[PDB]
Amino acid sequence: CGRFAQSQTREDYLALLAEDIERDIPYDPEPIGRYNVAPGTKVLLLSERDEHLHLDPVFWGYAPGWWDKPPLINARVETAATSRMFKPLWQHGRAICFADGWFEWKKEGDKKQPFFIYRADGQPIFMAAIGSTPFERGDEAEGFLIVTAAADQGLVDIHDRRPLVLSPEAAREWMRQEISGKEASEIAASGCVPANQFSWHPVSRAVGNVKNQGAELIQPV
DNA sequence: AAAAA
Repeated sequence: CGRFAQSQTREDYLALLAEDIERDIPYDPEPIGRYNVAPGTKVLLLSERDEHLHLDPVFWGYAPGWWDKPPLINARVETAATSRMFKPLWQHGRAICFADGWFEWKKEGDKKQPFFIYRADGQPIFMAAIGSTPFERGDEAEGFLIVTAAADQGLVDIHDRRPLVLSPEAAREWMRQEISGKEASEIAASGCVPANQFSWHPVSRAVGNVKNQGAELIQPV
């Protein structure tokens, strides 16, 4: 899940999670309009602080000063709560990245075919994220990562990993500051949306190039 | 201290 789509209005996503009284997010009717969201860009990221939901543009990627590699973009759910690197983000930096769906490339010989993956019921997805707070500082090295899970049932046909997607109710509980890291692991386990709830279809190979941003990139070929 | 083109 190193690319996804985040194209609808803020309200299209937020309406499933919280009413205005729970937000500290200015109203904006403009569609976010991103059909091809890539690592290293800032991405609108949802989190909870001061008992309200906030939406900040956060660097997709995580590379601390002692990190000598390209920034990581994913954290494995099997070990993130335990990892020396990720445990602090699991404790303090939980967030939600909402999206329309995500892209994965199925390797077929030496060729790669992209797929777009989305909820069969038409709802947006709420991907579990962890990252470096305070999110609102706009850091360009220590941002957020998307938590991954082992691909299950049908998704294994495309790729061996998938984003950890939470139900709207679990997404809300995941973001709460007053729940512990062990509570968050319970929420991740019980709130995970199973693979049977997703559909997918091949898309244009044009999505490979981050310059391309058209609505057609999520349409079937 | 780990996991897209």
